[PDB]
Amino acid sequence: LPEGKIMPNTVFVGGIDVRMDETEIRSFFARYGSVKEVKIITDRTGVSKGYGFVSFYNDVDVQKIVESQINFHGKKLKLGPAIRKQ
RNA sequence: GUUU
Ligand SMILES: [Zn+2]
Repeated sequence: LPEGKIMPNTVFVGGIDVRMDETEIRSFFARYGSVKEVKIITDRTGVSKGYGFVSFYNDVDVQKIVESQINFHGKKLKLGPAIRKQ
């Protein structure tokens, strides 16, 4: 516990600041593959929750990607395997 | 700080 399924070829990205949009994240992660979707999680009024997910069409090594130290806006993004809690 |  907690029960969760690890989502293949998807990376959790947290520490997403308000000036970082989906397109900027896609442009960075394109170094790893053909990005299928970047989704920043927002509440129903479009307030970002400050985290999102990047998924790929190609198989990627999520463990290697999450070692990356990515710093756009002065803080390291917080990366992890993507889990859907069940 | 893990998507419904
Ligand atoms: Zn930027």
